[PDB]
Amino acid sequence: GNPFEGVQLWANNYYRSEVHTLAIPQITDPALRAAASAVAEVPSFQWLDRNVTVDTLLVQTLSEIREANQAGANPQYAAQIVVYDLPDRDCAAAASNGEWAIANNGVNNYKAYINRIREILISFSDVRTILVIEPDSLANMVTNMNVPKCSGAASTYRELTIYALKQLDLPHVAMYMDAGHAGWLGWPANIQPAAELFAKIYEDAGKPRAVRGLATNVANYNAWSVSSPPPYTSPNPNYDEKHYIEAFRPLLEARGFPAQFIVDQGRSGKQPTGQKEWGHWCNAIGTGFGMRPTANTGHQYVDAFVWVKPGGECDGTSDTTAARYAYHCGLEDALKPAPEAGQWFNEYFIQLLRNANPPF
Ligand SMILES: CO[C@H]1O[C@H](CO)[C@@H](S[C@@H]2O[C@H](CO)[C@@H](S[C@@H]3O[C@H](CO)[C@@H](S[C@@H]4O[C@H](CO)[C@@H](S[C@@H]5O[C@H](CO)[C@@H](O)[C@H](O)[C@H]5O)[C@H](O)[C@H]4O)[C@H](O)[C@H]3O)[C@H](O)[C@H]2O)[C@H](O)[C@H]1O
Ligand SMILES: *[C@@H]1O[C@H](CO)[C@@H](O)[C@H](O)[C@H]1NC(C)=O
Ligand SMILES: [Mg+2]
Repeated sequence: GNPFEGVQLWANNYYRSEVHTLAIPQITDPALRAAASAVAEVPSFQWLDRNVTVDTLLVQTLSEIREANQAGANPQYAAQIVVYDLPDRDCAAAASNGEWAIANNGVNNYKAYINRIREILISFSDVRTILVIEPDSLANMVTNMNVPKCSGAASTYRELTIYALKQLDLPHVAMYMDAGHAGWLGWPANIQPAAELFAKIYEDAGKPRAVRGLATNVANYNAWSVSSPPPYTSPNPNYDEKHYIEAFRPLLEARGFPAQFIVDQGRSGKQPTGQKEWGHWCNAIGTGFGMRPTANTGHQYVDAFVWVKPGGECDGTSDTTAARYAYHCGLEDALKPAPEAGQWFNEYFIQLLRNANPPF
């Protein structure tokens, strides 16, 4: 019952046109240009990380897929969407672009957001829809509760996650909850508390049919499988996503949640990366496009390799005067100068293209 089996993944026209209009005209290497045209067709997730995206991007994407499917696509296309707008978002981060706050009607705002997404998904029940639920949320409950904002947000994160899981439990949907990455939850000491947390949420949500499992490495750079531990991973024995997932799944399953995984590989092709520390997430140097999206993972715990963060779209500005500036985006191992989050960062795209593995 793998939701990635038996469908094509939609490659959206926003990314395609960023590559064709902004990137390709700047490439002076004939080989790099050809590879860019290929990357434009690789299907990546689209992000509902601001409320305004619900009645715009989500509707537009689902309408375009419906049209392609009604025109005879074989196999049918599926949508890939990230739900990312919890109140007090990113609780352990020094800076966040989240728009809502628990202290300022954020619970109600979030429930309304989920309710509206549900309405739209019900109207597009002919489009198989794969969701990643809330990057950078519950993984903080495992390791970052010492941060006062995380201790304060934890009960709300749990309650609103349960809400989302129940509300978005629709027959044509598959959901994967974010579960960090090997350098977050994969440390041996964190695996059991993570398993307890996620399995209990699954149980408390009533084990909804649509909850397929967990998503890892979202918008991060870890290898699926590398033969040598990158230096910034030491001394974690679970230094890639395969190690993490193989240690984590049995603990989850023993607690009633036989979670299947999807693994972001969109910026994982070059290993080791140029990260100086594993927690350096923003516009990291020394990275490349990784394994293309596929259901044919070879691994029974992994439904798919995916591209959740679309490589080339900026993670955050390096403009330190900007209100939304995050200090991680100004580190030595972040590519600079970088535009606002989500804006096209052509120099980053070209880095990823040059470093792609497998090559395009
Ligand atoms: C053992 O645990 C201890 O050590 C650990 C390190 O070994 C760390 S792990 C560490 O934790 C922290 C949190 O505590 C995070 S920081 C964090 O990381 C995220 C991953 O990149 C990002 S998500 C980010 O979000 C943006 C908004 O959506 C987007 S821009 C967005 O892009 C889309 C698509 O292009 C576009 O459509 C939109 O228009 C744009 O807005 C961006 O690309 C993303 O990167 C998040 O912001 C951030 O807070 C680390 O990742 C992690 O390694 C433990 O914490 C510690 O206890
Ligand atoms: C979120 O967007 C919806 C439309 O999709 C709008 O009705 C609602 O007011 C917005 N929420 C907030 C808190 O502004
Ligand atoms: Mg093996």
